Amino acid sequence: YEQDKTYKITVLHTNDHHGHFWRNEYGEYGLAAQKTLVDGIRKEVAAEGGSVLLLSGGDINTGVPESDLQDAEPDFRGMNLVGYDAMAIGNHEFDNPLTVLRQQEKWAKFPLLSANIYQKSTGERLFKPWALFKRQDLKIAVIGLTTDDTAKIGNPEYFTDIEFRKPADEAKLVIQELQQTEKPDIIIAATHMGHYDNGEHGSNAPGDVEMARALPAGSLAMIVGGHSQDPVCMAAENKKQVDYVPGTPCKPDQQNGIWIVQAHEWGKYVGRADFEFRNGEMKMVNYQLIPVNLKKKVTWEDGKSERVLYTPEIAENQQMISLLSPFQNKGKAQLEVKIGETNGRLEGDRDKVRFVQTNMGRLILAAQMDRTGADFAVMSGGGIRDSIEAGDISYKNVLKVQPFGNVVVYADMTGKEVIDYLTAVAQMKPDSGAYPQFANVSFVAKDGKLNDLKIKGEPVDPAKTYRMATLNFNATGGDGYPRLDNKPGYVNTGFCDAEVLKAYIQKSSPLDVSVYEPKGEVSWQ
Ligand SMILES: [Zn+2]
Ligand SMILES: [Zn+2]
Repeated sequence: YEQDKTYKITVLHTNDHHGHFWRNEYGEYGLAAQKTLVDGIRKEVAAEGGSVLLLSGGDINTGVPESDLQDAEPDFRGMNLVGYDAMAIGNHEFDNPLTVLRQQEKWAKFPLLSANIYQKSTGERLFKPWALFKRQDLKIAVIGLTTDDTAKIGNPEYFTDIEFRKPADEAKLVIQELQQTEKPDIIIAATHMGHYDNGEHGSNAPGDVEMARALPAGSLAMIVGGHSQDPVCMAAENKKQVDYVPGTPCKPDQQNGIWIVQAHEWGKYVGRADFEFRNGEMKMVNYQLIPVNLKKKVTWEDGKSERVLYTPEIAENQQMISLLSPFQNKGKAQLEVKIGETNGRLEGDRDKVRFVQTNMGRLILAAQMDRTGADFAVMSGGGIRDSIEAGDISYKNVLKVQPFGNVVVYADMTGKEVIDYLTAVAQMKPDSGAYPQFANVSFVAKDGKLNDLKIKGEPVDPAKTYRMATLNFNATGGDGYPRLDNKPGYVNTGFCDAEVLKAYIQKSSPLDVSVYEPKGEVSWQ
């Protein structure tokens, strides 16, 4: 670079896109509006003599039925048009076989990076560790890192000869390699690890904060995050804002001279970090999260509702609409499949699933027990994302109930472990995502103790073995649930939640909702 010259570099970033190539039903986000917003920033920055780098934190896959059944092709092709420069591989990039991810690398005109994923038998990386970019006369290196929880979280069949090494140890080696060979002026890490307040990861694998602390001071200009699905806006030192408002200022986190940013999810925001480079120094001038046609739900006293833009409308780029429309129609044609029927509504509403036992909880858990041969089951009410109306059931309806690509697991445990496990789970309160939905369990919860506890209408025998079904999420500590993944009787089946529910509905159709009707088997006080 030129000695003493001040350079302008804008880093644009998104993460956890999760199939949101199209605007939602309220006209929010979508890649068409993202394209207009990004095009306008490129033009403004170019007129100032600056540079733009557009990065993704990964998890493009899974989350919208139209996208899922097309293996995120519209998302990857849309990202080429927005003009993404690099992407970190996320854990949801492993929801599909490795061959599908290879085809996503063919569709993407930008590299999909991960330095820490290795073939066990050969000791070779499966992906490119980093990519290099020339911006003005500056050399910028982008490193990709994936959470080492991936194999633990996903389908085990996909990881037999694959290992996810500790991303922080891998980042140290990659930084040192780059400093010794390519000598970039700027190093950025695009990651899919998550942001945890003060590095308090809990049951999750260590994330961004912990990694930034372990690295040499300021060795990375920034960590472009993802995974945790949070707008990284600090309320105080080592504390992110709870319930961040779109359009408000966003103070990103800084740990050991390294900025840590995240742009929430679903293309809702484009994060913008404006930096100035001079003589090796990188200084952040401004940081913002730009809403992408986000709308506030406004409810009048007469009960009438409307959705209103927080900021002025971003027009949808027509070239993006022409690219995406055929995939939106193809996605719909693929979703036009009747998988079964129900004689009644299956209650999946938030104000029900997080408060009381519902027939949708019983249906999902019946599907999970049937696939695993389980005696009983439990799941977080927060894992039930929609209802199924009376009548015909489409694959789309099933995907809306279970949209996250969770995996079905089971654990064989003693009656004593069953007693201890259900006692801790019964402590989860209503009005929370952690509120438990049970199947084949009955008790009267009183003073943190379970009375008349039964499995399949029978008292729990401590010596007896019982199989419980749940999701990978809960089994690994999700929502503060007791860990099952470290128990000897644990088995991760690899089966997706939506596929298990779909197939069970198919073979049990027509559903008689009376069979799934909760009758106060579990109660508190
Ligand atoms: Zn993730
Ligand atoms: Zn995610």
